[PDB]
Amino acid sequence: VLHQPPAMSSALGTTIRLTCTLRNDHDIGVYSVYWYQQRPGHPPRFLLRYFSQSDKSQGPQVPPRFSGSKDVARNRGYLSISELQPEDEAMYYCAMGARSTHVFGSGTQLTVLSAA
Repeated sequence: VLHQPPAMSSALGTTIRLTCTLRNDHDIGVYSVYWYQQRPGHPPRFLLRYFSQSDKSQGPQVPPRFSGSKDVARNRGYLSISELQPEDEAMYYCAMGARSTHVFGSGTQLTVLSAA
């Protein structure tokens, strides 16, 4: 139901956009997209919930360089991370539903490269 690419890489200081793709006889225009970061040996950490530019919630202490968006026509939810830092290297999960249920995507492993 939720596709995420297995792995993405980007260099220090850049901006990357992770995609979470509602496949696809459901409408992303009616769901909040939840995003979580997970580092090995640690629990998931809530980053942000994104429904629209006027209906979103940033997680506690998550800097604004983590931001949500959507492409509704493509059934996609996005997590953008600007000014990538070495500690952003982690697993990123999207999730949908409010529970009731919370279905997770398979997660994108993000590698932050020392050099582009």
